[PDB]
Amino acid sequence: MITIDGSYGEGGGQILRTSVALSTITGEPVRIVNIRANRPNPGLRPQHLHAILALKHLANAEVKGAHVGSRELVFIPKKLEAKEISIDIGTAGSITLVLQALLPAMVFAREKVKFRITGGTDVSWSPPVDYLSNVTLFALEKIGIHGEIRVIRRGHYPKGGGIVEGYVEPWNEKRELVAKEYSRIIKIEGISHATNLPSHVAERQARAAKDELLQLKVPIEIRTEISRSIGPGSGIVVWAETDCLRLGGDALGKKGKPAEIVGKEAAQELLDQLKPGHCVDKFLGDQLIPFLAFSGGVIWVSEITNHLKTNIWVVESFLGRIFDVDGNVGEPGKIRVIRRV
Repeated sequence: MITIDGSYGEGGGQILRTSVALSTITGEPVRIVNIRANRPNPGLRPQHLHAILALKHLANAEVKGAHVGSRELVFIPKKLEAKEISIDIGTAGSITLVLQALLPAMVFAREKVKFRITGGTDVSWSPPVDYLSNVTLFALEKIGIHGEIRVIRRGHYPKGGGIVEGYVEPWNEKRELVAKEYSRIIKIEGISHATNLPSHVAERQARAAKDELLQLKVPIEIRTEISRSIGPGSGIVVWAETDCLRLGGDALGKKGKPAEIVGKEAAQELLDQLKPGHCVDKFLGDQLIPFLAFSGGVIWVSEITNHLKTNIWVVESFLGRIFDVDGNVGEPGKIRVIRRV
């Protein structure tokens, strides 16, 4: 069967998540070894098990080695069938990382797939959920995918308490994405949230981000959201709407980090993403990879990330050579789908 080396490259959870997703899509069983080698705490942790179990449910799969601390996993899918998914990730485990994996699988079911996921909506080392709703879905629509991703309640580190609900439709009509350079920025929009914290936190984040983006000379509208959950947290995402795709930048609130810095950092990230003039930002760059194998097309990315390289590695391990890549990790890049499947 297809065997994936979990120590390849960046060697973390990404290779694990994408591999099971591809197994689920292709129907080909997969063995993953050396799980999370490049980490202080190697092996399967509870967060990874929730993702694995969700996909197992979707694919009626047999699974072996799916235990906390395990370094090796075998996943044998059966037919993919639209089921209602409920996932309670522990504490502030990232909803968006689970969702990034689930999305490409779910759109290959024959009927609408609804989901509810609890955990962290806005945690470090992953995209904020508002990025998925407003940037990722916007891009997926271009290739024929339709869905919703809604924040019912925010969850931050460490307490969690987040609730996300949504659905995707079956990907029946696939079309290619051709997204090289953008021509112009049309407008900036964003969402600045504060949870169990004073409303001035959301305001000051939004104001600082806006100030930092005035230089682009386009309208800027950053909505504020003040909400309730089981712990304090804040964050902001801003996105540039271009003639092609949206590019995004984000930052998370942190105890002892003033709200102005958080807002400025999100703006600076967006500015960094926009700099090369390429259509696809660094986050969307990895997220698109599993879909592009099936839609076809070409994307130019502001920055090639390890996750993008990891995703290509996995998809090609399942499907043969698919992608031509021009550029090194950390540089702007060009990704062409040579052969659509």
